[PDB]
Amino acid sequence: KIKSGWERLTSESEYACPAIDKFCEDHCAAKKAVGKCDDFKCNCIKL
Repeated sequence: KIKSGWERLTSESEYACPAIDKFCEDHCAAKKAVGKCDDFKCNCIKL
């Protein structure tokens, strides 16, 4: 636990630049990761 009462992040990166293409997130599904953006390319959440 964190020492503050609440722990809430409130970061727009939760919904800004979504996993819009199935040709990107089907690779993430095979590892049960989530699709992600950077300045030009599709990545998955780290394991």
